[PDB]
Order: sequence, then C-alpha cells, then structure tokens
Amino acid sequence: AMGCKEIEIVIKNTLGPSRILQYHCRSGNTNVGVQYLNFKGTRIIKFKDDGTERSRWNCLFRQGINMKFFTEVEAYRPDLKHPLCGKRYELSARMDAIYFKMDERPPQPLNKWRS
Repeated sequence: AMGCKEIEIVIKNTLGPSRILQYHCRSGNTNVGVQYLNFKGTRIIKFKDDGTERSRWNCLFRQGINMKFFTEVEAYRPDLKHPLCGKRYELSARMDAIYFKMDERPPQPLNKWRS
C-alpha cells in the first residue's frame, strides 16, 4: 500500500418501512456532517488516507428526537498494519442490528441501533 485509494465507507440502512437514522460520521481532522436517510440502500461517505491513526472516522447513529435511534459505529480502524486502499467498510443499520465488516461479502451484526 503505497499509492492506495481514498477509502469510502458505506453506511447502510434498512429495517424496512420508516427506518431512519442520522449518522454523524466525522473524525481525523476532517468534517462531514450529520445526516439521516430513509430505508433505501446505501449512504456512502468517502475519505482518503488522511484520517488514519490520527483520529480515524466514527459514525454515530442518532435521530432528531431523544437518543432513541442510537448507536456508535467505527467507520474506520486505526490499524495501519492492515492494508486498506482496495478496502471498504460497511456498517449497515438493518432490521436486526448494525453490521460491522470490511469485506467483499455481506457483513456481520456487531453493533446495534435503538428506537
């Protein structure tokens, strides 16, 4: 990993009708915002290898209300030991839980939203 790729993190969201969660994903000397979405598919937030071990990026799921629809997902792992570039982190806020895997195949439930 020398040239590498801007790593884009997928915040997936899908319980079904009226799934809405507002993910605040910012860290690592870089700002994005705090957006909600409807149950559609993917919501992709993108960064480059600047938000490394410095403070990486974390997406926190909340809603315009009390904490209610809440959870706390790590968009990126601050491990420079493992190669990124061709890597993608998918956390999905789905019917069951919040998923957490940087894979090529479907991820695993490792976080959980609320409501």
